[PDB]
Amino acid sequence: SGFRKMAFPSGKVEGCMVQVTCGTTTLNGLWLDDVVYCPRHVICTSEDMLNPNYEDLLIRKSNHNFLVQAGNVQLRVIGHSMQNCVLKLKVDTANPKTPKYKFVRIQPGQTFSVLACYNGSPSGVYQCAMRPNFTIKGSFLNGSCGSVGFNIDYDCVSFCYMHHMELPTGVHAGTDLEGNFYGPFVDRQTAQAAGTDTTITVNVLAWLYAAVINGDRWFLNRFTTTLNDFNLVAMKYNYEPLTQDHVDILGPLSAQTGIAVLDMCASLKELLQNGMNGRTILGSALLEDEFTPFDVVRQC
Amino acid sequence: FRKMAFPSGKVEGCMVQVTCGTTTLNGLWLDDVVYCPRHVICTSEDMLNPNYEDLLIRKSNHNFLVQAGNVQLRVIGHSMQNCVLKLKVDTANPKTPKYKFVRIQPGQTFSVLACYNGSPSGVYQCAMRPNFTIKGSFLNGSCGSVGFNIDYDCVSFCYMHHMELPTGVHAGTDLEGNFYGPFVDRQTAQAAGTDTTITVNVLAWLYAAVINGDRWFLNRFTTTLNDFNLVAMKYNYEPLTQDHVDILGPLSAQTGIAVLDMCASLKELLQNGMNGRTILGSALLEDEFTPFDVVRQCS
Repeated sequence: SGFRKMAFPSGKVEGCMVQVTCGTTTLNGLWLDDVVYCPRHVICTSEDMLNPNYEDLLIRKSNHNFLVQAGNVQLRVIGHSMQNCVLKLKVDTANPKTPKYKFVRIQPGQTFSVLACYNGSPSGVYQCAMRPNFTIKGSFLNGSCGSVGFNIDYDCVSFCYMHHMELPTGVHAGTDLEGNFYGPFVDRQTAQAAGTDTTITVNVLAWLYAAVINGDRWFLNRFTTTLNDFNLVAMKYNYEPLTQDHVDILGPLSAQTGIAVLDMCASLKELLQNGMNGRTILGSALLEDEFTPFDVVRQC
Repeated sequence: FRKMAFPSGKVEGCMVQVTCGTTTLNGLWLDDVVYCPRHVICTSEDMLNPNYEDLLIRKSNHNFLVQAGNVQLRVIGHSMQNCVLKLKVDTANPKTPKYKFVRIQPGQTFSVLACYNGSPSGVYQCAMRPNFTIKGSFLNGSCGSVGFNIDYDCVSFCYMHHMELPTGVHAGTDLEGNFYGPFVDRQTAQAAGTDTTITVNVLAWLYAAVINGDRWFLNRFTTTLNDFNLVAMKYNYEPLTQDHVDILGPLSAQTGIAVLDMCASLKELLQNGMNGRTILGSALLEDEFTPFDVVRQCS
């Protein structure tokens, strides 16, 4: 058995992490080609954070107010711009370790690796999924702001997330690399409410299909259900509703197996009403919702 | 709370592919030596009952193909240290980091860079099980994958994957070829013993829940080591020692909760259960966070 959670190797991202210091505020930055991307609230003090006028604060700053440091080599800022909620610091030196890279914006349910960094120095890497309430549940102590999330496909690094804020319940919020926030959040110390976190239904079904492929089949039933009936029961257990698009994505797994999607949906309904009863599925005593269909399909 | 693995950059540059005949696996390139499992010289027929000493005197330096990406390294020498083959190559690895070879003990944690044909594919944090096995995602082609820890600039290599057991678990050696556990490198029926739960690691995780504010399991009672070790053994939990109490001492001062006071909470959670509740999000008690892991990820 076994579906352990693997994070992506982080070497290509480690050589892109820098330290940015504006005043007495220090966070992490992303050094690609000749630009350093960092959260724009690096220019704010704790008092400016409640009601920040970002345009008033930046007009008053000069290139020399920004200290960018890659290890011990200091970089020279020759220009600055603000794209949405990120600051773009143009430097005199290009990053020699720049990898092949893209910027992508992800949707809830999608997975990625996070390189947690403190003061320009990498400390750990973990795999996570964007929650349906646009939050991430990781370990981000004060100083991780600027840490990024990424996926590696054939030597191309796809940067999809940058950490900005810690929400009061312990969860985290951030933007894509273009500075657009994921969810309704803002970079102010206001009271912001994360919505209800729900279970990613399409991800549980893909993992249950992987269980059948690897032998575990004790949860299967002889029944089937319609989508409208399944969605009505799943709402009661805080499960995301299933759309026709989710059914079509699970198609390949329903062909390798003989179980139709609406048949797996009937089995999941029975698991929710009964429990696991001391038993385990692929080594897990809990239903896993952080494995996307794409990943299961590729690893059959 | 999340199980974070070490950054893998310093090890990614040392991964190579070793091919002898039809067998292709992963090797570790440090200075001018390539380390890899010695069963790379064995055919499927030889694996039944192998005489490695004889199978190697026949092999020559031209029977080994070592590839670092697109460059091909030239083997100019070979040797065996226990269950690891050491291939001397012509070029030194310019990405050799500050490194050391250490042997760890059951219950200790480390990160594994799972590789396939010399290509790094994934990284994960795991703990050496008390039965000397590791639960992991290795699949096939991952033989020679390495486990490591990072102390400042020094990478400590502590494990190399050799075999997969039919329980879905994996077995291996240290970098000096000394196996962890009663396994041998032959295709035979091999069985892992009763896996027990690492008690010192659960107590460290309970200290982290209190640091994080989850303090419901806390009780006014205290127990003694022998009193708890009875319930521990009955519930398949590793006996606790005085040294275990001394290592948790730091976390006992950041919290105010003493080890035997906290042991009375664990005893209640084993017999009574969570009475329908959650600690740090789980219904189960985690045992793959050492006391040192908790101190570094929190304090």
